Amino acid sequence: CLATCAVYGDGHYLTFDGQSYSFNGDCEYTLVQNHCGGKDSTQDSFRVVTENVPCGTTGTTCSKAIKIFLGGFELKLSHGKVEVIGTDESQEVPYTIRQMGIYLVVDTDIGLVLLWDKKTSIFINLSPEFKGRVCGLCGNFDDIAVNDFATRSRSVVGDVLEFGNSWKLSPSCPDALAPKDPCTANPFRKSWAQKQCSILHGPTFAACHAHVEPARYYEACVNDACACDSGGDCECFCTAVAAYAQACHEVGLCVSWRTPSICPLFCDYYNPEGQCEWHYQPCGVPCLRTCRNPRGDCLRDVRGLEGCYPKCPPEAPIFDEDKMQCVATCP
Amino acid sequence: CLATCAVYGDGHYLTFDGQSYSFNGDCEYTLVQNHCGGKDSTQDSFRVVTENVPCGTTGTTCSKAIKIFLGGFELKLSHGKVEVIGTDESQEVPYTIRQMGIYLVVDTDIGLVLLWDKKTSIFINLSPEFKGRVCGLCGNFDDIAVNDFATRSRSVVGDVLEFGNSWKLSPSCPDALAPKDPCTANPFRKSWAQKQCSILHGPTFAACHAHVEPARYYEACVNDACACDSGGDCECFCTAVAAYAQACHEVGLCVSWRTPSICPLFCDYYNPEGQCEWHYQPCGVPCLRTCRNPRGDCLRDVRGLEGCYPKCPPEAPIFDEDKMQCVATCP
Ligand SMILES: [Ca+2]
Ligand SMILES: [Ca+2]
Repeated sequence: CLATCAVYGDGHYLTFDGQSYSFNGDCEYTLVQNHCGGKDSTQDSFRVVTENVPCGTTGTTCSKAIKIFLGGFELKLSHGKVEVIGTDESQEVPYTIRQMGIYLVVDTDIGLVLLWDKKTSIFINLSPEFKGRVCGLCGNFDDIAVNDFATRSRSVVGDVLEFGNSWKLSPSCPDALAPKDPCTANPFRKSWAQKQCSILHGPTFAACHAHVEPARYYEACVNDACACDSGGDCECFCTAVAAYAQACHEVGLCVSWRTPSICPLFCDYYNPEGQCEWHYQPCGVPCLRTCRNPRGDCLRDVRGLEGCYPKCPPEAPIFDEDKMQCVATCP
Repeated sequence: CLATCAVYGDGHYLTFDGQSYSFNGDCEYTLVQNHCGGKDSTQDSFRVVTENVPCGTTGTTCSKAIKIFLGGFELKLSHGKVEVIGTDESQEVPYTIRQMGIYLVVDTDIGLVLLWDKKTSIFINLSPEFKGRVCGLCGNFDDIAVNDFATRSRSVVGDVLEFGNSWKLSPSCPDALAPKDPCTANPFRKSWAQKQCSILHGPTFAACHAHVEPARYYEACVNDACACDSGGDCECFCTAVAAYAQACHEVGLCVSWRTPSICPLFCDYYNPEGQCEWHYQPCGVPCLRTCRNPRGDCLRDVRGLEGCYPKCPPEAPIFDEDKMQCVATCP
């Protein structure tokens, strides 16, 4: 149906065609770039880049800020907030900002959306119309998992490190090098890392085990827990688990894995005094009535979004959508 | 009114009279022991001991299990569960187990209670009738903060290390030594530790700043965050903050400090499908109606207990207290 490019953790990548690899660097890297070369096929050119900074002590790097360039508009996503810099006094704003669950969903009219958790990871969804016309770190959308190493010169190179380094934006950035083993570097956290990441092989994800192989995700969890030693390994572990959770949710079946002792969420914080409407939905609501989305309309386009969601009462069931409450009606 | 002996974090102690110090060891240590020596004043003798294990890599130790001895009854508190070993087929069971908020409150008829968070810390409350007749790691209850160093031989010694080592249970245990500086040992976590523990000096605890000095608690938070490097520093930071939170709550005023990004609780997990009764009370309910506590009775003896609490509807407002729901009536 729709392909997905997933970037999460400490340089873990997943191409549109299904190829997976690992690469770490400290520079600006372009994930998806439209209109490769000078060929402009009467379409707008969109460019998304990520900023990586060295997090930890072994040498691993994680994404910190994401910049979006399209139609002369520049958007910045840092510290969990959206800041617009590039402003054009013409045409029409093509991006819409939505807050569904724990993700920061943005939508564009061209057919490209983003799923940002505001911490480390980012999910990219592309329409099938852009097949065979997109190049970048996510690989060419050609449904072939063996030719996803175009090093910006239309030349497939098996060197993953060279392929990653060939996509650097600033020429002055230092060249990336091969990483070490975080578990070997810090052998006093291996037992804790294994005990925490053993939940992937537990009976909770029995349904996911029959569709998605968890070996790669388990190894990623172990590596992240061994490397996330700069303070806040709980967030790294939660993101590593949520990556596989969203991957399994994309298939179509949802599984509840959260636990008050394992990555908890405070859904009651948004509830006002004397009221209770917010609830936790592991599978995410299909469609809800908001100010911009009337009751008669229901856009079932995105699936697999977990987080706190409100349950408006029958009286005043329209979500006001700007100050987190349900209202009778809005203009 | 009532004195309190608090043990939390990595060997942080607070005597009944108000003296505070720090000591780390790896053995069984007696906190409060009744009837010091051979003097039996026609009262039952209670003895509470704690088990410390080396947690981390610098050399700090934290409590893991707590054993209670009274009336020939032995109780064990490990892995967040209560296990009874010492059983006597005579007299009557003098202990009651209650689950209020996040603490595991146990009550005894003699006048001694315990507040266990099931993770690291333990709070002891003693009746004023036991003044000047209790010796142990909590010091003699004599309202004097300068003679709280009785090293089991009725001799006050200024050496905190010697005073702590003189209370070891097993003679074969190794003698404790002076600890090092965790922040100096791991200088790559100082910035993160300071950024996390700066919440104590923020405007949230402005009311607490006028009653309890937060310098000692801030130093304890910094040291714990620098030392808790074995995996799970979030739990260590949460316990360090909750210690000062409970200390301020004991004064009489309550302040809400929890945040969905700072030590969250999943109060919605206990809510059944289609119902919403559980809520988070920073100050704790004064009294609630349960199966063993009718509506006409309200025991207002303990204050300062935060956590998830249920709000039963007017219909069937009696808490069933054994399977987490509200029922109309129970025998
Ligand atoms: Ca390809
Ligand atoms: Ca004393």
